Amino acid sequence: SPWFGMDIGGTLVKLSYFEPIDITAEEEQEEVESLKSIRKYLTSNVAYGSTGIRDVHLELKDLTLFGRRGNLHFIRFPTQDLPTFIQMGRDKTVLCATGGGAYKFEKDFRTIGNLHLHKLDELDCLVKGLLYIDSVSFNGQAECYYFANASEPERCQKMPFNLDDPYPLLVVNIGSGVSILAVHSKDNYKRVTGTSLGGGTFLGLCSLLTGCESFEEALEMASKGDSTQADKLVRDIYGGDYERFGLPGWAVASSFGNMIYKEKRESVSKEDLARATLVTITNNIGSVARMCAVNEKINRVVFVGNFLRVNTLSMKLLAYALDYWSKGQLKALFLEHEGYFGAVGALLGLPNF
Amino acid sequence: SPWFGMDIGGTLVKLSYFEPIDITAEEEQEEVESLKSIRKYLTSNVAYGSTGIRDVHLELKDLTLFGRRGNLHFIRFPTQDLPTFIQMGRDKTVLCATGGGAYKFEKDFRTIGNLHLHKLDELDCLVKGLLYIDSVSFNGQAECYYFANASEPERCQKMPFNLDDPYPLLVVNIGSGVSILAVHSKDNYKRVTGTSLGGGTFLGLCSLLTGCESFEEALEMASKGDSTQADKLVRDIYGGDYERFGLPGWAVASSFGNMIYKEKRESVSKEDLARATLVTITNNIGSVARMCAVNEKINRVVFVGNFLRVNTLSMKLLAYALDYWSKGQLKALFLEHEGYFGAVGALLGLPNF
Ligand SMILES: Nc1ncnc2c1ncn2[C@@H]1O[C@H](COP(=O)(O)OP(=O)(O)NP(=O)(O)O)[C@@H](O)[C@H]1O
Ligand SMILES: Nc1ncnc2c1ncn2[C@@H]1O[C@H](COP(=O)(O)OP(=O)(O)NP(=O)(O)O)[C@@H](O)[C@H]1O
Ligand SMILES: CC(C)c1ccc(NC(=O)N2C=CN(c3ccc(C#N)nn3)CC2)cc1
Ligand SMILES: CC(C)c1ccc(NC(=O)N2C=CN(c3ccc(C#N)nn3)CC2)cc1
Ligand SMILES: [Cl-]
Ligand SMILES: [Cl-]
Ligand SMILES: [Mg+2]
Ligand SMILES: [Mg+2]
Repeated sequence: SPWFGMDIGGTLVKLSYFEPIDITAEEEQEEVESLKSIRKYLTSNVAYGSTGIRDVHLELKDLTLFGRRGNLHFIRFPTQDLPTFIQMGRDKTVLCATGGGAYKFEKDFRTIGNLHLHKLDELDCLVKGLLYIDSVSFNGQAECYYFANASEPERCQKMPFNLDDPYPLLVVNIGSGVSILAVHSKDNYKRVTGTSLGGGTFLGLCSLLTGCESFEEALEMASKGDSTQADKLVRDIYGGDYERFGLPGWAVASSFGNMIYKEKRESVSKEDLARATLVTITNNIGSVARMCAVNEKINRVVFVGNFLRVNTLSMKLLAYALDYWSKGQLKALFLEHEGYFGAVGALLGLPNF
Repeated sequence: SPWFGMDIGGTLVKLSYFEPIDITAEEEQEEVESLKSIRKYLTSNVAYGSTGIRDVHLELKDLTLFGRRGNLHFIRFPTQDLPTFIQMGRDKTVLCATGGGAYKFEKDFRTIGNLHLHKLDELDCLVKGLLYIDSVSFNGQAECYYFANASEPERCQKMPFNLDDPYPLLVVNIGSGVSILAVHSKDNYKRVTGTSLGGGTFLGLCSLLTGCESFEEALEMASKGDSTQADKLVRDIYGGDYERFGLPGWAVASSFGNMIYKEKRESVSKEDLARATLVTITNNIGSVARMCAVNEKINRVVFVGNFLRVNTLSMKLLAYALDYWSKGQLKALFLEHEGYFGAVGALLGLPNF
């Protein structure tokens, strides 16, 4: 049976697949053609149907797992298209699955005869997956990185970051919504809180406000926008800084607060609204992460989940905001395999079955 | 000179006016007609021009202030119309002013000749005003109230609440944005944090999403809406509860998260979107207030500012959410003179000048 781990989220399904590369002569002859065809289909294509994507740049090559050498592949598709994936699965296997859809779609996976579904917790898998990928490294490079001198744009640059002793750690999982975890040891972690203002809020509001049809298009619009056209800033209320409580004139006082004026609503652009949505969501996540960090006494905050994939705007905004508002006490950290840790952690549960 | 205190906010100007009622015979003869006409205009009208409103139901009658008996009046109008107010002021006085507009519009107030402007801090005035109004009571009734048994709708009802020893206290000021204060004594308080997701976000987003033309109309739309048409709930992701971390199926997992689907965007109503906006803003304020309370070790959280005026939906939502998510550890408290404490606190600064 092929070695998959699957994280079925509210929005995206994430799949980790281990391709063995030490297949012996006897093994190659003694494998059933369906097993052969699966491996071939997955490794010879980078688009699967109309919505599956293999993130080739994330592949972990020559990894030793369960005593075999192979390549770890990372694949994603919309949860909306899971029926299609399951239908392909019934054409002519132990599936470790996590995320909410491991429960919601349990009965659907069992339409695949003789398939054994083992459900694993969405956040145990996250923790296990994150610690594992960082421990094996990203093909010899750091899995973890930050933005050095994030306060200064002429200096701000991605730099690797070492997590050899990775405790304690605040993990901020930005999916559809947000889960915040305090990780004290490999076996000791709790969900501190969460927020419902997450990746799905950005995409949903953006679609309502601008008609964008994709996450990527929403980000493209936002990169061309000016969020201060929609937001009311401290200087719009004070005429400058609010010096007494150290609030700079440029801080947002009211997100979308300038949209209470009909004349401003009529002159704001879709790009402006896309950017204000991104900035509003991103700043609220950073602020919540900051309050949790201070309360949990944790100064390393790592952001994961697919809201940040191909999203340097939000990453730089988080790097700069966390550092500025914490007066340099907290560090914003990021991971190359952003959205896949649950899928990896599920795959790692395989020996338990 | 008449006794005013003024809080010029990003959205609303709030004005407290003390009408003396012990005017003696000699005093009545020795008052200039302009002073007479001001007092008459203010006490014989409840609408001032097209946008000024006197909140008659909030009046404090037979109050002793600065050694005189009088009535304390509460008046509001949009900051957008302050030029009109200032123009009336130049037709044929010491003004204690707070809020951001005391700085932004300082030079405008000085176009009123021989007028002395004394700027006071937006949050010192809040604290002083709140403690004062509660101490003199609301014409003998409690200024402070909560919703008893807010978890149970057949039981949930407004009940008075005593603040005779009002420390410590978490004050959540929901204006355009949100300021959160930890009040340890009459003289010892700090701004813990704030959020830019406040009253202006509700009104701005609502106007963009539904075309509503007033705060009151936005609330009317929201009262008829179903926020779960726009929001993705825990049960939409899991198929029910997320039992492992105590998240009920009905909790919002992603605000507006169902709006990523074109078919749902096409079937959602304006009322649904108004309600989802209110619920999104209100829950985020409550969650932030909860994290600050836990971090500051304060279990009484009082919500003020005009986002909650004529807004029982948000109040009940805050009462229920704070109690549910804090497992009953925190109490949501409300004050009858919600938006006026800064204006009162400014008026109380009068002897200092
Ligand atoms: N191709 C894409 N399609 C949709 N959303 C995308 C895409 N790329 C990035 N995103 C963003 O990533 C978010 C989903 O991140 P992800 O970590 O996969 O969440 P999830 O696991 O599906 N949801 P959850 O059930 O809350 O854990 C979306 O809300 C978008 O903001
Ligand atoms: N008649 C109204 N007009 C406008 N907004 C109203 C009205 N009634 C209630 N509101 C709400 O009350 C909010 C303003 O509350 P308020 O406490 O007066 O803020 P502010 O002092 O003007 N702003 P700030 O500079 O941040 O302190 C608005 O954002 C609306 O959500
Ligand atoms: C006084 C009133 C006009 C007002 C109300 C609200 C604000 N606004 C704030 O008070 N904010 C505080 C913290 N902010 C962030 C942003 C990112 C991160 C991270 N990471 N942390 N905090 C948001 C803005 C100002 C004036
Ligand atoms: C697991 C994933 C699908 C997910 C992500 C986010 C959520 N959502 C939450 O985790 N929330 C936590 C606290 N909530 C509130 C609300 C009001 C108050 C007050 N007062 N406090 N907290 C918001 C929702 C669920 C699943
Ligand atoms: Cl199982
Ligand atoms: Cl002054
Ligand atoms: Mg997820
Ligand atoms: Mg105010």
